[PDB]
Amino acid sequence: MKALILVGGYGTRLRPLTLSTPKPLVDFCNKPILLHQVEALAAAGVDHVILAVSYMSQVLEKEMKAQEQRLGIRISMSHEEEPLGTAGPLALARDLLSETADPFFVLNSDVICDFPFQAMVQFHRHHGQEGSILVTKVEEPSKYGVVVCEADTGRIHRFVEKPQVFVSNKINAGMYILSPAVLQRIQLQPTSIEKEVFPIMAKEGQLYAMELQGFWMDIGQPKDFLTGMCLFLQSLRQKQPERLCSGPGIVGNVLVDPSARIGQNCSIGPNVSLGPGVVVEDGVCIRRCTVLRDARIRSHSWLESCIVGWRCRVGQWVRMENVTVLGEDVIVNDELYLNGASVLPHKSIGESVPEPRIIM
Amino acid sequence: MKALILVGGYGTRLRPLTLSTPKPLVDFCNKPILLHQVEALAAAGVDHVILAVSYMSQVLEKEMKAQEQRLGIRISMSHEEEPLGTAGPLALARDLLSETADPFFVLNSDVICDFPFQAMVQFHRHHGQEGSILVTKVEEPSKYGVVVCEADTGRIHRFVEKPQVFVSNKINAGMYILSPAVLQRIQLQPTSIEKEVFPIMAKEGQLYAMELQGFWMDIGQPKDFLTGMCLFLQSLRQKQPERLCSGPGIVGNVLVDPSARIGQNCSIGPNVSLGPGVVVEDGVCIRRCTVLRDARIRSHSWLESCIVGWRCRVGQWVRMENVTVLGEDVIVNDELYLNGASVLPHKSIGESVPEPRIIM
Ligand SMILES: Nc1nc2c(ncn2[C@@H]2O[C@H](COP(=O)(O)OP(=O)(O)OP(=O)(O)O)[C@@H](O)[C@H]2O)c(=O)[nH]1
Ligand SMILES: Nc1nc2c(ncn2[C@@H]2O[C@H](COP(=O)(O)OP(=O)(O)OP(=O)(O)O)[C@@H](O)[C@H]2O)c(=O)[nH]1
Repeated sequence: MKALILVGGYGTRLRPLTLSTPKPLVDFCNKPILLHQVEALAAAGVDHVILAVSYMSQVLEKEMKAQEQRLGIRISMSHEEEPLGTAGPLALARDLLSETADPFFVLNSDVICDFPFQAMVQFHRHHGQEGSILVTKVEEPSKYGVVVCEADTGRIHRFVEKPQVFVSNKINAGMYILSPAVLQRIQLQPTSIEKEVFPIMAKEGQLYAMELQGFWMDIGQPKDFLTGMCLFLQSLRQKQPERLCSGPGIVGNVLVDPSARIGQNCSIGPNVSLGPGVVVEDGVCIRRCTVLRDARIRSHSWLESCIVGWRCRVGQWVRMENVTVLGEDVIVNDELYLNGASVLPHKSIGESVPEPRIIM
Repeated sequence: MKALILVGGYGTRLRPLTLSTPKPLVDFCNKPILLHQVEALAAAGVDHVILAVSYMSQVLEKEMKAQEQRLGIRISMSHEEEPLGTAGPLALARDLLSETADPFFVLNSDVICDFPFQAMVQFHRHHGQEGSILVTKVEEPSKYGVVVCEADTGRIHRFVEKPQVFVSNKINAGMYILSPAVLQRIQLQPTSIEKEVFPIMAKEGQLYAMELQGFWMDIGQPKDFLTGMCLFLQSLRQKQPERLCSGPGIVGNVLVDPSARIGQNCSIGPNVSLGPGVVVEDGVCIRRCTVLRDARIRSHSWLESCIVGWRCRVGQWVRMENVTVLGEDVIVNDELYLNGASVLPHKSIGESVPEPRIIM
């Protein structure tokens, strides 16, 4: 089959990371998140995948040209000269997806999940109407689309309202299957796929809901990046324990790259993704973190629940907490305390930041 | 001579330490505040000194009758059953200071100086008046009893405890030479030596001032305690340089007891004094701190401008800054941040203290 991934949206949440590297190329547990999605639907059964790019096209082109030989399936690219919103990917590549009269996958690159291509296409061949949505049960995650649905019929009869969610407590999961009739029902005007035109399809009775099995997160925000990282690590523990690194100086679930080395007397705590070539000196407690590629953490430093970017150097006796995110190649001077700091790339922090504050 | 040290009682400023060990007995740079006074009195040529106790005379008097035979001067004691303040024990010891027609030292128990007893008494007999006090220059004279000192002789023109209008700049250094005729003047009823005795003294022209050389501080507060140990280690750098332990990984002036040990890869930063019997683990950075007797600081901690009392166990990856005083036998758990924490005796801390608070 075929698959469309919307991969050019500027990533304005998750900003100190996406100011350098695009949003799906951001390393998510020693892999870009787009590589997770295209590997899942490489092994699933769509043999030709389109991804539509409007933002930093050249390095996405770099790793996509290096990647479609590496998968075996085709990586076609819907390039544009102007951002066409959430739905314009369907309209610019309308000439390529309409050639077959079969439905297709519309994927979103911020989602991390366990993907049901299987149950997606069997459920979509069951329900007989046009549109099919994944939907996940939530408590606070409402920012998404509220869906009012019944039982197994799953025919959506009422739709999206963002706040004060008294009717549903389950929301959208950013992964749909759509037939070609909607694919040429909508303009090439810049518009959203889930605000303007999905409401028409919920009014029309085309829209169905499939409840996802568990482990859903979207990593649009860095807090949600870290929670999705912990969720991905405990769902990686059950399936294959063979990949999680073990040790006396480690705790729980950790994902260290083979390039990355850990110094002795370290207590690498639970839920830590250490990227390629990262260097941890002697006596570093790191919990709930994700250190990305080639970043150095010096000795006697404490790190909890914080994202270290690409090639950042963190000094000695540094304490980082409250989801502090460092951008690309940031230097933290010695004996400082960062609580809440979002540091834009190529900065050299000289004083301790004890409260959440963007440092640019 | 005779020497009268009014030793305070209840030690409310500098409270977490004095809740276990009285203020004359808390070790300031590895020996107690009274011990600096009485070794300088034994070097001064004072024949026997008397200290005017009112609170916790068990441990205090047992220490004085220990070192009475070590200094070689009779460390006599004025017990009180209720506190008489600052001019009451002048009148309780009326007979025990009225026996000789010789002047006597009246010393605050909390001032730490580079005392000039010879200068003070042999400045005193040059004018022979009823009282000759020590004065020092300071930047905020509204906290301390100011004087008006004239040119080349030093008659106290006026004396007010809190000026509030800015009369002048010199202040009470907390050391006096009093003549026995001022003894019988005031009564046993408790009052202040500064409000009434000295302000009627200055009306006559019997109070005098001797300008100090420098390095005056009264250690009432823990902030004044740490500023005073900074200045005392400076005086040791000027005068007796071998007393300070400097080595390879030592930064600045450090005064270590011989019984105290320090691990490798640690940085014992400037103006630090380690008391007796402490044990310092590997990977710490201790700057501007005092660590009192037998306390433990575990690995990879960062301590700055803090007081760690007797038998405390500061855990691993622990940050402490901003005049955080620990009382006797306080256990800090692993990876906690204490900014400003005054911690009551026999407490176990299990949460971070992000703002200056009292923990009880
Ligand atoms: N090619 C392209 N992709 C887009 C465009 N707008 C949104 N997308 C993609 O749509 C997917 C989901 O959109 P969003 O969740 O709103 O993410 P976003 O566009 O990065 O915006 P923010 O979350 O506000 O930072 C993301 O993978 C985006 O890359 C666009 O104009 N062109
Ligand atoms: N013997 C004795 N000396 C006292 C007593 N009260 C005050 N003093 C002395 O009076 C002088 C001024 O007192 P402070 O500077 O306030 O020190 P403190 O008595 O410890 O009291 P705080 O620091 O305010 O809690 C100091 O030298 C004390 O030593 C007392 O009740 N008995």
